[PDB]
Amino acid sequence: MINVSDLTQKLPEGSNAGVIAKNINQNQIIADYNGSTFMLPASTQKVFTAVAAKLALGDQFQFETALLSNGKIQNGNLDGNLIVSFTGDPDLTRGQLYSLLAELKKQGIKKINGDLVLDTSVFSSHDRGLGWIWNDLTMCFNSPPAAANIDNNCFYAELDANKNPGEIVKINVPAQFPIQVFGQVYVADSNEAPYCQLDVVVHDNNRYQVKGCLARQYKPFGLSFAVQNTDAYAAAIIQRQLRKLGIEFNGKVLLPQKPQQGQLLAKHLSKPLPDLLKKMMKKSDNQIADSLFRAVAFNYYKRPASFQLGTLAVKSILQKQGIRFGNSILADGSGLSRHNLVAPKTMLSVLEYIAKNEDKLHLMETFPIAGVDGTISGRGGLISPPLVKNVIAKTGSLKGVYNLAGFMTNARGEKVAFVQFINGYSTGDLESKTKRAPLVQFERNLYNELYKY
Amino acid sequence: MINVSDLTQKLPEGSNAGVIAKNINQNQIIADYNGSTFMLPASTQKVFTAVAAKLALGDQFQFETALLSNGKIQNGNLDGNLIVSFTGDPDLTRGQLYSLLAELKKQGIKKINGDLVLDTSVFSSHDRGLGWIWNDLTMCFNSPPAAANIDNNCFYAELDANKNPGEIVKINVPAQFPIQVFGQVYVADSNEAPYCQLDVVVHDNNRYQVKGCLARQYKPFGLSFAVQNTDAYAAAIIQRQLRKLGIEFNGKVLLPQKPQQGQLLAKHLSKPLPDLLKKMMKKSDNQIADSLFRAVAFNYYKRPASFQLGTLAVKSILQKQGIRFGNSILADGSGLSRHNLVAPKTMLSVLEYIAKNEDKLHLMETFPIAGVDGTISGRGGLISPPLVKNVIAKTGSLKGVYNLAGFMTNARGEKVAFVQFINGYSTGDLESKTKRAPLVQFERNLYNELYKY
Repeated sequence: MINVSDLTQKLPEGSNAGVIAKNINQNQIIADYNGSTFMLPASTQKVFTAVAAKLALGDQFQFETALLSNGKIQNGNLDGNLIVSFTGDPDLTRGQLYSLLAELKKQGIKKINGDLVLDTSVFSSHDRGLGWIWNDLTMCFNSPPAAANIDNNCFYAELDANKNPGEIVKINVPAQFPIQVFGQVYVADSNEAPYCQLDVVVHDNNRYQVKGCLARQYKPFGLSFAVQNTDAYAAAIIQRQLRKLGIEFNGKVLLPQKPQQGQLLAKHLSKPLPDLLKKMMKKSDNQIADSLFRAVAFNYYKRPASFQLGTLAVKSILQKQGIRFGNSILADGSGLSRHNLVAPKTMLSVLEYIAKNEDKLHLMETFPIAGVDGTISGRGGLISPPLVKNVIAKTGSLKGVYNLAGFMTNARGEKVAFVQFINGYSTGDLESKTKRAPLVQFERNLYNELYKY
Repeated sequence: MINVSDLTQKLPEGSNAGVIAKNINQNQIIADYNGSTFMLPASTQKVFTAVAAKLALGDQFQFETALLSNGKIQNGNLDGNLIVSFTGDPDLTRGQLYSLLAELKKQGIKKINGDLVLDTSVFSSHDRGLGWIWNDLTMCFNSPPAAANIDNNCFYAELDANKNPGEIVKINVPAQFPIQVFGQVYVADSNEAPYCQLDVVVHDNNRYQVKGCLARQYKPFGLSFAVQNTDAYAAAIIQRQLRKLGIEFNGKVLLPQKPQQGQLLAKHLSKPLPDLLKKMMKKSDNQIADSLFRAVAFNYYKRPASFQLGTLAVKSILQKQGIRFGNSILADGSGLSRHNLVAPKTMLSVLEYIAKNEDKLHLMETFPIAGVDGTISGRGGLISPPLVKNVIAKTGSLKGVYNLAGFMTNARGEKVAFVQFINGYSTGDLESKTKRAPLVQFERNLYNELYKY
C-alpha cells in the first residue's frame, strides 16, 4: 500500500490524519492509515445526507411554501386567517415569497380580516444540531436551517470604521432588514488592533448587541450575520410585503406548533432535489444539508422531525443499503457538530455505494472538480496535472479540520475512491490564519501517489 | 516501553488514545503512544490553571465582593448610590451576600436614597469560552464564570410529570429564585415517548421556556439550570435581600460597565487560593477554573480580562517556568472548549514541574486519590490493589473523552507521572448512557503495567 505514514511527516506537528483509498476496478485497498479511527468529518458528512435524500425523497422532491385559509373570500376580503406554511426550503428568496403573496392579489383579496398564522410543524425541537459551537451561531454560514428560511436566513449591516482610534464605528442596519444592532464598537490603534475581537451577543427578537473593536478601515464595508428568530423575521417580512402589495392586514402573528388545516390558496415549489443537492455538494451549503436531513426524516417517519429523528432516518436508510455505522455519531446532516464521529472506512463504504449505483443516483456530478468548480476550484495541492480536472471531492473544512472525500482516475484509467480526514491542524493561535503550505504539500503528494500506484 | 497499542484493543472501536508516562526517579519515558498528537484535554486543562494561579496570584489570594458608596451616611440614610463590586468569586453563596449587605444595617443605614450600581469591570468580553457547545449552556455544570456569581450561578426547578398522557406538566420553581420558568410540556404515552425531546429555550432576563414532552414520571423530575443573565440575577437578589433587611430602596439598577470609585463600606473575602484550588481539582469545578483563569489575567496584565487575555497570561506565566506550548490551543481554564488542543507530552511537562516544585507549590494534595476522594473515588479501573490509594489523578470527561493526568508509585517505590487522553469514545447513540466497561478494562491494565514496569 501507499506509505501514508511518511506523507504525514510533512503535516504540522500535533495533527492527526486518517486516510483510506480503494481501487474500485481491482476491489483492492491501496492506502489504509488510521482508517478505523473516529474523526471529525466536517462537510464531508453531507455525502451521507446526499445519499439518504436520493433514496428517501427522490429526484422529484421539492420543498413547498404555501398560503392557506379557512376563511371565505367575499367582496375582496379574506374573512379568516392567512396561514403561511414553511417546510424548510433552503433556497427561498424574499422575491419568491413576495411573488407567492402576490397570488392573493391576483385572486382579488384586498384585505385579510384575520391573523397571520405560520405553520412550521414539519420540523420539531431546536433548529440547531447538538454540539454546534455557540459563538459561530451569529455567522451566516451557520444560519438556522429552520422551517422558515428567507434569503438563507442571513442579513448584513453597514459599517464605517474610517475613524480615529478611540472613536465609535458607525453600524447601520439597511432598511430591508427587521433587525436591530445595538451597542458600540470602537476603532483600535495598530497596537491594540491585532488583539481586537468584535463580540456579538444575541438577545430576543433579532436584536444583536455588538461590543469590542476593529482596526481602522478606510472604505465602508458590510458584515453578514445569521438571523436568530426565524419565525419573527419571516412574519415581519410577510407583513412588509402585504403592505407593498396593498393587501390590508391588521391582525396578530400566531405561531402554533401543530399543522394548520385549511384550504389551499397558492403554493411555491422549490427547485427539485438534484439542483439542491448539487448546490449543497459543490458549494458546501450547511442549510441545504440540514434542511434535507430533517426533510428526510419527516417524509420517512411521517412525523415532525428533530435533528435526532434526522440521525435515526439517515442511518436507517443507509443501513438498508448495506452501510454499517457501528457507534458513529451523525448529529446533523451538515457536519457542523463537534460531536460528529466517523471513521474514514465508513465514509469510503458510502463513496463505494455512490460509484456502484451511479447509473441510478447520478451523484458523481455533484462533487466539486479540482481546478474547475466548487470548493476545490483553486485547491493548491490539486491544481496541476495529473490531478487537475481529474480529482473530484467534497471538502470538509472547520477550525483545525482539512478533509476530502471523493474519486479520481488513476494512470490506468481505473477509478479510485478515497477519504482523507486531517484533524488537530494548528500552525498558529485561536483566530490566527492557518498556514496551508503543509496541507498543499501533503495533498499534492498523496493524490500523486494514488494516481501512480 | 509499554505496548500501549495492544492495551487500546480493549477500548471501543474508533477510539483514539494518547498516553505518555515518565518514571521521575529514573528520568525515563516508559510509555509514549501518540504522545505528540493534539487532543481534547477536557478538565485535565485545569492543571495548567492551578499552576498559573499559584504562580501569579499566590496562596493569600482571595476574591473580593464589596459594597461602596459616594454618599455620606446621614440620619440613617445612605445619601448616594450603593455600589456592589463583584470580581468573579466562584464560591459566593446567597447567605454570604445577605451577610455582607447586613453590614450596611450595622453601620446604621435604613434607607438608600440613590440607585444600585453593579461594578463587574474586572472581567471583559464574553463570560463563555469560544468553542463551548451551545446546547450545554443551560446546564448547571456549564454556568457562566462571570463576575457576578451567586450559588454557582445555578438554580433548581421541578417538573411534576406524574400525570396521565395528555396532561400538562406542572412547573414548580422555588420562590427564592428571581427567574421564571414557563411553557407547556405534556406527558406523552409509551408509543410517543421514545420520539419526545424535552427542550429549554432561553429568553431575555432569565426567562426559560420548557417545551416538548416526556414519559410519565414516577418520581419528581428535577431541572438544574444555569443562570444566563448574571448581572440581572445578582441585582434581583440584592434588592430582595435589601428588602428583607429593612433597608428601603426605590432607585434604578444601573450597569455602567466601567470601574466605579467610592468609599469602601464593607468587603467579603472568599476562601483563599489553596481552598479554591483543592475544590477545583478534586471535584472538577469549571467555574472555579475559568474564574481563576481570568483573575490570573486581570492581576497579571492589570487590565479587565477576557478569555483571550486568560490564554495569553497562562501561557506567558508557564513559558517563563520552562513549559513549551508550541501550537497548542488553550481557549479556557476549564477545558470545556471543543477548540482546545494539547498533546499528552505538554501536559506531562506540567505534571513534572508540579512534582519537582512540590515544596513550594503544594499542588500534589489537590489531585483526586483513587478509591478515596474527588472524581476517582469509585473509578472502576483504579479501585483494586495495587492502584487503589496509590494512583492520584485529575480526570477530564466530556462526551466522547475520558482522560486522566497524575502520578503513582510503582512496585520499586519510584514516582511515575502520566497522561492518558482518550477521545472518540463511543458505545452507542448520542443520547445514550456511555458504557464504561471498556474504559475500566483499559485503565486497570494500563496502570497495572505502569506499576509493574
